[PDB]
Amino acid sequence: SLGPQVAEGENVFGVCHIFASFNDTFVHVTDLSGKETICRVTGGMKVKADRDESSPYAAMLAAQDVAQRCKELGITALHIKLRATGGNRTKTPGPGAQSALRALARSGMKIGRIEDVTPIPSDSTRRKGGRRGRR
RNA sequence: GUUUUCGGAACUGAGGCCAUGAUUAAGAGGGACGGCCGGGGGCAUUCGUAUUGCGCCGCUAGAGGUGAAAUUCUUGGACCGG
Repeated sequence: SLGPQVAEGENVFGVCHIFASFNDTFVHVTDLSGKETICRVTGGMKVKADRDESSPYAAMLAAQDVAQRCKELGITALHIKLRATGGNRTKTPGPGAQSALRALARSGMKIGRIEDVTPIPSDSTRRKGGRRGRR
């Protein structure tokens, strides 16, 4: 759990793919290449009920865990790349993604880039649902 | 008997003369011609993420889904990331 860079010299970069659906939120801290992930905590693994898994409360400690999980490695600065469900389905991020990065910015994680990596299509297939829709 | 002037019909030649014979170009149409215009058509071609699937790589206990749940997938490594 040792980083070769000195702490007061600069800040080591990381990246967390904040993915929030409308039933769960994923906080996935990976490396910059994205090929060597560090840890990935969800929103339903911190609440013992399917109700509050997309809730702001289940994601405001899910950053209090994954930041603690990455303080000892030498990492203090991250990128955040928002991504909703996307595809043919909805594109607005889940409600806890607001409270997700607000939790860790107060939990002690420095902030670098903020961007959107939603899977917006050129043109998807026929979206799930009847022609009359979810009536 | 006959041919005629004589009256009719019929054919043809040289003609003469006519004020010698054709309204207009529909704020109707057709066709041309011109520069263009357009998600008109047909054939061919080229692209785009997404979805899904498969292989590898990562790290994992849940993931999906729901007003709420469960059916379902999941240490046989799903989900999530490359």
